Amino acid sequence: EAEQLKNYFSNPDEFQEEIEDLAQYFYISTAEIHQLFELIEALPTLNYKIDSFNKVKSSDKHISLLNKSLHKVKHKRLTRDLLKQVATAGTLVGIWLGDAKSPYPFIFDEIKYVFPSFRRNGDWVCVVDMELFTKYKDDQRNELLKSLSPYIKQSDYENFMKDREKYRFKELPQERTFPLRTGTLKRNQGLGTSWVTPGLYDVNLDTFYKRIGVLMEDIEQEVYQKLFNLVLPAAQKDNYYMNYDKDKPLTLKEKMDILIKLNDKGWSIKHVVDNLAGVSWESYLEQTLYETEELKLQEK
Amino acid sequence: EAEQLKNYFSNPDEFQEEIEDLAQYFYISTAEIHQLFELIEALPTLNYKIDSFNKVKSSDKHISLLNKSLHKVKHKRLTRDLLKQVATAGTLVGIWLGDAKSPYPFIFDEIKYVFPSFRRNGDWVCVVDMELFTKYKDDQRNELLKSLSPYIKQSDYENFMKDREKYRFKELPQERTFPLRTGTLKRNQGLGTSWVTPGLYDVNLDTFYKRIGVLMEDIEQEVYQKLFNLVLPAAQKDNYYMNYDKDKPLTLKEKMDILIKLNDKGWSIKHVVDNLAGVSWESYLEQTLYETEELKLQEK
Amino acid sequence: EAEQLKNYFSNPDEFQEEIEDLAQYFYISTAEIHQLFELIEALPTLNYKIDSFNKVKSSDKHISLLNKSLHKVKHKRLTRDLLKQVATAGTLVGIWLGDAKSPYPFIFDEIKYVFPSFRRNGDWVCVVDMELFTKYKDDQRNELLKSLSPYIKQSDYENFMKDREKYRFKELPQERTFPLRTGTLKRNQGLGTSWVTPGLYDVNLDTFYKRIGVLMEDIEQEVYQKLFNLVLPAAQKDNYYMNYDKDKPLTLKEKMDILIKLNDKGWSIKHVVDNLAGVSWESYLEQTLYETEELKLQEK
Amino acid sequence: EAEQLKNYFSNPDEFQEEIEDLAQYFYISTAEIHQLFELIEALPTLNYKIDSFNKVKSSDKHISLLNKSLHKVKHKRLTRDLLKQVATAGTLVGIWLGDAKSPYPFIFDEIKYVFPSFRRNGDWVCVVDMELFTKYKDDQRNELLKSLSPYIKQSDYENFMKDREKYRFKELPQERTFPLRTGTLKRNQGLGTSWVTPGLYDVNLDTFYKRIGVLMEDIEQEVYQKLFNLVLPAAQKDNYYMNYDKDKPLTLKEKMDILIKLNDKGWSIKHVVDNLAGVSWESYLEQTLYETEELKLQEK
Repeated sequence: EAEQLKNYFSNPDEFQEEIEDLAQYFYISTAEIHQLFELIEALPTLNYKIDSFNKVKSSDKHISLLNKSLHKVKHKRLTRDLLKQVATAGTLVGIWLGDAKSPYPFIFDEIKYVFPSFRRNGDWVCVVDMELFTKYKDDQRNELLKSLSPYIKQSDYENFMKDREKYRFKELPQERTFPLRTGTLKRNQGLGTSWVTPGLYDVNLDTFYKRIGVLMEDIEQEVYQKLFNLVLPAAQKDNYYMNYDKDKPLTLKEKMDILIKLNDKGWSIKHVVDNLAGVSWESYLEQTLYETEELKLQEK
Repeated sequence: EAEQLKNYFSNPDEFQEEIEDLAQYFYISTAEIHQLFELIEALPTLNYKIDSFNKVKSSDKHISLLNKSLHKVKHKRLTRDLLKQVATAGTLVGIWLGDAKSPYPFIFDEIKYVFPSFRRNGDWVCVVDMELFTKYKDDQRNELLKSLSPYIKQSDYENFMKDREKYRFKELPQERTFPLRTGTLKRNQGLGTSWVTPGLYDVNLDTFYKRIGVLMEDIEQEVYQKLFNLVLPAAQKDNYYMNYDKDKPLTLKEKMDILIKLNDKGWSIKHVVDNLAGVSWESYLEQTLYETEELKLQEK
Repeated sequence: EAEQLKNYFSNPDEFQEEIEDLAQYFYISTAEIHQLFELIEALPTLNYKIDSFNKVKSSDKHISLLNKSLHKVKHKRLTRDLLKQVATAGTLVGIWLGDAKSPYPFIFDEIKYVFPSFRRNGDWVCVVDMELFTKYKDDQRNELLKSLSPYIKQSDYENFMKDREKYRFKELPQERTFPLRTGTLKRNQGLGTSWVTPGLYDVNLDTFYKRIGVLMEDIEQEVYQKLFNLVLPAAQKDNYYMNYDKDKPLTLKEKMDILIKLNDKGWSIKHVVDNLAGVSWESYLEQTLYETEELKLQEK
Repeated sequence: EAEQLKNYFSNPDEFQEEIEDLAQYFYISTAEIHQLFELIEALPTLNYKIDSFNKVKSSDKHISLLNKSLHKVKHKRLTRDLLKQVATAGTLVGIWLGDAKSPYPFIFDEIKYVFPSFRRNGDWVCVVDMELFTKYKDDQRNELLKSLSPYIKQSDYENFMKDREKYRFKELPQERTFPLRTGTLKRNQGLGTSWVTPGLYDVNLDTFYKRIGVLMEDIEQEVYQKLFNLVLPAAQKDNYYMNYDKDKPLTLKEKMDILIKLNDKGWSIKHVVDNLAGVSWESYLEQTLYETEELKLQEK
């Protein structure tokens, strides 16, 4: 029994299959790990902000475009899934597939065949192994290869079959792919580790907030930065950047005080009436105009 | 005994029937799970806000229309049912059936025959298996098929009977169907899991708030966004979006303070006297007018 | 012994008679369930509001009419009875019998013969079985059938007797009937369950408030919405809606502070003097006028 | 021993005699039930207010008339007796006997012969059984029948004796009789239950306040509403309504602050001096006038 765990810990970058199996098994057959993973996926409030390294003339247009493109992708769910999966396996390789104007994400599931391998220019490089395709159905294989058409093609698989030991690995574009990792001490370590390994043999809140803050920063600077680059013109590359909040936010009372303080002489009133439970904005304005325009209460 | 639970946990995506049976059984035969599900259905306040990514000239009309369309569907009950059900099974497939102007929802019961299967363009695709219809009564089968007339038709069932291994699956529209899921680690995992599995072998409040907040976000961006798209014209597609509140709201005292502060010199008084127990608005205004107009108390 | 409870929990939608019998028995023979049900009936304060999706020209008339029609039905007692009964059985079917102008409610007792059965247009449909009438006395049966004259008639019972297996079920109008249910996980589940089932084998306050809040919302949007539709003209259908308060209200001190703050320069004084123990309003005004008009104390 | 209690709980609507006997016995032979009943009769502060659904021209006259008619009946004692008796038996049937101008109440003591039986128009109907009169003395029987002259008459008893199985039940006018009940889960249940049944086998404060609040509301809308209708003209039927307070009132300090705040420039001074211990109002005014008029202290 013990020897199995010892061997698994001997090579955390090779015995990944068993680690994932036990992780998924104890996710449902135990509560501690279940609470761990739902805490990972839940604790973040995912309030975000996009800022710039320069103030261009037409900035507001870029801000609106970035907000819209962040909604279209529906980021919050993607961030939560990425956090849960990286915590599960310790490493992950995604990519933006759709066209530049309206990109859509794609998350590889098998790490044994797609992973980061080395670095160049200080940035990771991820190589897809073509052996992955030996198991997918012919129709499914053709569909997938059509999915990555401009980057990978059926010709690549045919060449691989021609010489399995020559074209066994293919590089992915830097501007799209993103590898995420966690649990690596060395900056030159490829495969991370899963958070289940420590407590596996057994079968604070601000500490976890700070632990997930680094993952949020990594997702900001690896995933959504490339999206901003894709959506915006070439001139505005790396000019804008997105940040998530890692600390506990200020509650409703202080927010309401700040908003009501702001309103005085000009600033928006809608968001003032907005945070009040009930008291819908349109009902508020309609009844107010009825009372001030029709009845003329203030004259009586 | 133990082997049965071990096997159930081995394949959470195949042994769903027994999991649902045990979930429903312990809902009534025990209090812990009953409290769990009542807490899921009860804790949310379901105070909501629809906002826009742009300020159109006729915005107020859209806001009023969306509020009305949210009431007609009577959303709160639907949201509570969806939460309880997805927690029960871990996955759910609904669809907007009625016409675009006045849609009405429909929730499938058998996950084994209707489920999400894969993704395209980054979005889930749900395929209805026609074997489902092999058990319904002929009259009931015809009625149900007439229910989904434009999307599914009796001709599809006839073709399925002609070749059971060719037309065994049918796709549903993206603008209408919505799959919801919970308990999936990998972004490419279809079937979630039920919250009963962890504590099954056995037979904080802010943590649950945050756990259910993600469910509210998912239901916002999956269910009601499509409704907004249906109700509003094409030009305003995905322009508006609705958000539910996940944190504990500010109590009545602060609400009253903000409202009375707002009233000064112009803003509505109806919502001021409204929150006072008793003291109905009409009685208040009527007696005030009686005292100031007829008796002229302030002149004496 | 245990087998009986196991069988009862096996089919909560079939063994309802025994469940209700045990519920009523332990209501009086034990204090826990008695406290439970008295808490359901007592905790709500039943302060209510009526608001509109539009501000019509003659709104005040509609507000007054709705308040009067809410009093005539004497809603509070009806709401408490409905809550207690639905908690007792888990389901309930009522209807508005009297004419539209001054309707009066009617609550069926036998769920086994009157229940919701299926859905159409997203709304439940309740079917009355005619076998119910096989037990009532001929005079009583005729009286009851006269009660539901426009919707059900003696001709229906005669047809049922002609062919017991053809006219066995009858539909009720949507604008009048209302089914209420509780304890159902699946949105397509007809019969709820009683709150006694969990603790039956054995023989927080804000949690109960929130649990009863959902029932209050259900009664608001299912029971009294139809009443509002009946009383108001066709043009104002679904325009007005009623809401009960679910949280703990602000105490008397803050209420009096708000009222006195309001009174300044014009607003009603009657409710200010009203909430003071003793100090009847008419005595207050009469003595004030006596002192300021005859004695002229302020001149001495 | 146990079988007797089990049988009593089997038919709470039939074994009422023994329940009342044990209730009255343990009222004096035990302290718990004694505290229960004195708490019921004592806790309410019976501060009341009459409000209107409309503001008629001569409202003040109606307010004064209603206050006077509430004092003449000496409501507080009647309310306390009604609460104690309904708690004792679970049901009660009263009626207004005297003429409309100055009505006086009458509370039947036997429930086995006078009770509510069914409903019509949504309102309970109470039927007096004439068997009740078989025990009263001939002189006493004639006196009682003269008491209810316009409603019941000796002719009714003679007809009953003529055919005991035909005229065995007589209806009472709706505008006068009032049935009160408690302990009924079903809206179609006639006989309530006594509060002694739960703890009988054995031999918070805000919870009891809320429990008695519903009884106070029932007494308001069943007993005194009919009185208001009787006293006021036909045009003002159901226009006015009376409400008792169920929460703990604001203490003397806040009341005094509110009154002294009100007094400024015109409002009554008598109630200001009134709540001060000692310092009788007439002594206060007399000594004040002596000091300001005779001695002229303020000039010295």
